Amino acid sequence: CDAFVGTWKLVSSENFDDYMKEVGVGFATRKVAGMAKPNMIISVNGDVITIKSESTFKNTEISFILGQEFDEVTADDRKVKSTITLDGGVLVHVQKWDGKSTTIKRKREDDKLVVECVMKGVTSTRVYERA
Ligand SMILES: O=C(O)c1cccc2c3c(n(Cc4ccccc4C(F)(F)F)c12)CCCC3
Repeated sequence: CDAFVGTWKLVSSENFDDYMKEVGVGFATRKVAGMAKPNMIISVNGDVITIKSESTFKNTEISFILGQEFDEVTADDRKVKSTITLDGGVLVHVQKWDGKSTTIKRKREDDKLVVECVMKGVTSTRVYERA
């Protein structure tokens, strides 16, 4: 996938604190992550997609191949098993840990990058626009 290629800036966010709460993020990290306004910078070299999120709070980065499970340390220090695929133009990213799982979908919508984060019954939506 490449229509995702570019530098993206968070412009709106709903339910992110609830989402983080359900995932199990401690209060102190929620407070600083919630206020954060990260850049998500996505690139692709052949079959390796790289995604970087930068903020004063924390920078993270993952590089992966569609369909191949990899170990991820998250911004909230969970050690998860991640598997990201491309489904009908949507990048679906799944993280598995302690028998729990959360799904993060990234999709292009007009000129936005829309991110839907789901944990159990909570759904958070985050909108990023080209910088
Ligand atoms: O950037 C995001 O929008 C984002 C999207 C999906 C899940 C998460 C999680 C987090 N964030 C925010 C994030 C990710 C990576 C780096 C920086 C941040 C920041 F700054 F908190 F927004 C997410 C924080 C840890 C809980 C899981």
